Amino acid sequence: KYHQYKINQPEYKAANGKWEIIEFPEKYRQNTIHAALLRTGKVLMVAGSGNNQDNSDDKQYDTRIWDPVKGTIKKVPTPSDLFCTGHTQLANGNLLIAGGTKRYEKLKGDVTKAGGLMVVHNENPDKPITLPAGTKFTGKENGKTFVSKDPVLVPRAEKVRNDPGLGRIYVEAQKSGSAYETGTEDNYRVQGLSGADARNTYGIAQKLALDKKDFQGIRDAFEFDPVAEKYIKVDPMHEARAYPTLTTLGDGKILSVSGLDDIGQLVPGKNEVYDPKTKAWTYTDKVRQFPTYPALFLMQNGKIFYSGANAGYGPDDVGRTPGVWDVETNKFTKVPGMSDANMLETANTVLLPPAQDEKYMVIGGGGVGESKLSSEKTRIADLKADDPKFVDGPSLEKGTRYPQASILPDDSVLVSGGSQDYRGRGDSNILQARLYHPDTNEFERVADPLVGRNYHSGSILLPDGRLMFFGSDSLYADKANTKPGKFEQRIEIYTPPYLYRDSRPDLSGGPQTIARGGSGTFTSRAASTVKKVRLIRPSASTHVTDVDQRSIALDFKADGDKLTVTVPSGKNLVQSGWYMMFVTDGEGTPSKAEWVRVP
Repeated sequence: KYHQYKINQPEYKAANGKWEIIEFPEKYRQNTIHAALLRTGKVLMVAGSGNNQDNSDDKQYDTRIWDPVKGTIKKVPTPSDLFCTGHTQLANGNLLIAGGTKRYEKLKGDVTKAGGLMVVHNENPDKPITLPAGTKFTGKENGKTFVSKDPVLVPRAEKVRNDPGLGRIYVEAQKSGSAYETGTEDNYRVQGLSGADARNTYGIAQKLALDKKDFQGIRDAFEFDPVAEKYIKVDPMHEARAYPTLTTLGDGKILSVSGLDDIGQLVPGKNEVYDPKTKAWTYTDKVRQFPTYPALFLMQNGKIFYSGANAGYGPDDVGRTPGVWDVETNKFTKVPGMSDANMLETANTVLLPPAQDEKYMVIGGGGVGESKLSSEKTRIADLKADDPKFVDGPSLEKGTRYPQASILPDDSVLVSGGSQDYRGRGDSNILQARLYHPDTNEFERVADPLVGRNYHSGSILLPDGRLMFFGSDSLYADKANTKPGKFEQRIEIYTPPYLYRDSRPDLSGGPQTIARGGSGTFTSRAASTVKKVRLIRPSASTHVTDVDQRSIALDFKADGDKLTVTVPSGKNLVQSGWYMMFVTDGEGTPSKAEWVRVP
């Protein structure tokens, strides 16, 4: 009862804010893994199968739409397993959603021994090859050995280069324990072959560890319409992709990158572009491979920035280097200086406010695969500088995988939650929140979250300036890691310190449509007190990845109770679509947002 007094005192809330848990009625609960703020002010919450074996088996796919003002929630018919889909807002205001997974079956084997799927390649066009049970596969980089339990038939190659024959087979370590696990893709030598057979036959596997998966991508794509509140089927991708990044390019087309293919292989750099005018997909001409959910942002010069943050898969030495990517020419240029570059899996990335400055922050992360390593660091790259590089920012207390990170209308970034170890192992959720201040490069500690959030979590800024937090998919239920985890179905709302002060500036006049380079006029009785105007793109958050959120500074003029704002001219900076517009006063206190559409 004391703690509860301390955190509800007016002085405390004025310094630190306040958290609140929201539980929904049982019938509306789900494992929310993606969320996006819609222009209607409601929040799309996507579970798909919810990373739940029974729901996959049953084809039980879930979506909700939540009204944060009224507190009502409804179900939305869901046509595909969207749990590992990619998504971003289109110029038309709909959310493009693409990819996902096929039905996934539990892997059979010994739960104490590292393992998973080996894809055997056969380069011989004349003959298939059968590898009997007990065949040994040893990594060429990692040096570790796994053994097949059943025989595998590997078809002949096809002449067309020869395109290898492929055969998948479960493999497993000889002995129990984490020492025999791997964390990244490797090419595996088949023991016992010599000569043309050894030359022609090899295995490729992703991580072979103790949290064993085999997800396989799908091609299905949809536009989520926020007015109709339905997914509208569009043309499918050419490539099946589980866990792809979708990101907007300078021309308004959406680039889809990476993911796992329809047999669980990493897609080998074959990227493609959705044209919203035709509703059709086209391959890009050149290949560039990334791990899953690469953090990819459109820069002001039309190039793409890869922060290095990603959700895993693929080799430890391809697709792992932060840099600037010219999509049209395919040139990639490293941005050097990242600390703890071995701990970029499961880090967050934010394009800091204001987006004009082209400053990116990478936050936390962990070692490849199921590694115990985790990073306390922030790293910042200023892309306008003469020689752009990462430099360390302020540090968290603890090494943090999966931190949530949302831009606020006062230019702070709320950095919250995460865990010290893989999927919250060892009951390692970090119940801590901080505001990061880009102008001073400083962290300030705020009120602790009430619910732990690790893997499969996120956060969303809302139009009234509060924030919603969702998800968390712990591997174990207990600190001793003996019982299976249960997905976290509670959500939370955080009310920041700026709502526990004096009166917020008033604002009306939306929704409006304002073109790049144009102006609009709004009403605020408190116009003379406005210090900053921010156009903030709504989040679409999943797997510690959000390429949609950004906060653009608007020039403005006050004339009595009328504020006139100007949207900047650059199509790369101000991506077509809908935005929240917030006005903040001299004391750092924001209005509620009005919605603005940029054509």
